[PDB]
Amino acid sequence: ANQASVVANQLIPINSALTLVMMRSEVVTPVGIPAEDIPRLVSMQVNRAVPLGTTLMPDMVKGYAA
Repeated sequence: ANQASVVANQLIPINSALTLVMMRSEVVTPVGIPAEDIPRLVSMQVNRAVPLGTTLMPDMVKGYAA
């Protein structure tokens, strides 16, 4: 409905630090990390490969807590 999540704009390899080109905002279901937090995600690492178009979930980001 109106809440957007962070979605991978490219494949993100396992253990890569997130950069802004990697993250778009889209209204997807199920809901993942709120698109509002994209600034705060830069430089944090993902703990698994995230294919293009996959919603980024809290458990995929090392050290994420919000």
